[PDB]
Amino acid sequence: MEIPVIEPLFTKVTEDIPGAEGPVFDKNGDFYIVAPEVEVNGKPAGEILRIDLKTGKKTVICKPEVNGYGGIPAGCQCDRDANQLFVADMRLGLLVVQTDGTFEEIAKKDSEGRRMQGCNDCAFDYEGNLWITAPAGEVAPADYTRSMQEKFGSIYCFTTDGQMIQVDTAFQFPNGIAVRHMNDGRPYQLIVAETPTKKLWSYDIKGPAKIENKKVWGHIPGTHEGGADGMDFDEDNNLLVANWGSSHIEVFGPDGGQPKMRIRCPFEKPSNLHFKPQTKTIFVTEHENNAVWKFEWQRNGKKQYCETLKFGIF
Ligand SMILES: [Ca+2]
Ligand SMILES: [Ca+2]
Repeated sequence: MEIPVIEPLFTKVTEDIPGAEGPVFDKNGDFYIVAPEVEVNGKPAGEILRIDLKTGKKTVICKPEVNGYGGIPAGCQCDRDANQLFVADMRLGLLVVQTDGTFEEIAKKDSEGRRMQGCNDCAFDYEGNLWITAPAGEVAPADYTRSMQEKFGSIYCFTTDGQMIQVDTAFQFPNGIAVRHMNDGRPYQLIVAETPTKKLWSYDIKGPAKIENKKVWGHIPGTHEGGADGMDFDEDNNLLVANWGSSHIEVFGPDGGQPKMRIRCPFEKPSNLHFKPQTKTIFVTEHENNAVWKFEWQRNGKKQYCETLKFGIF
């Protein structure tokens, strides 16, 4: 159109990853994907994989389980001060995963003593606070439920001082999440996808675990089943959003509203995305083929927290 559509070349990266999700680079430039929807005997047995970008070969580094309850690991962020992954898990809540495949479960309960909810995606701000979507109901051992039909999905902030703070509730499947920063580095806006309602929500970030000014920020095209899944900013603060079921990734300008551009994908179900540091390359997971691809965007990605320096000067 208007809405203008681009059709970049998609190159295959790897295949056969059930529910392929949470693409992420670590501080060494290794690449990881999660496979939330792997099952064994009809029960969750989701996986965290390292992908060799040269070969497409997959290695399962972690198949998390707590007390026999398998995980549904669905979204990732790399830490800054240690080379470890924070992983949102729909059964287990928030995990911290090492490169050696060992892991720890961070919260059974929130800061107010409520049972933790299962999580789907997360985003670090540059202050090191981790903003997390929680579209599942209570974590294992509670029977699994998810908010695709009913409004019981929540949002958390896991803070630098170790608090797991519930910051909003009553979403119908909160999904992707991203933080906008001022040019100086200050976090100031949180964006949250609400998948089936075809909305992106915004908040003003007033401080760690302090959000206000909830607003319907963006509108996701289409009336397909699905909607916005994963998201990330480019270096100009355009927000790229996988629109699962639509065959497109939407591109929002800084001010939201309607997409300014769409990216046609050669598949119906883009799920999540991530830039390779220092490049224009976006890795995309998708659920039509349960596979991972890459394509070239117009500019580099916005730096993730793990690309910033604790002891930087400028
Ligand atoms: Ca997701
Ligand atoms: Ca991402």
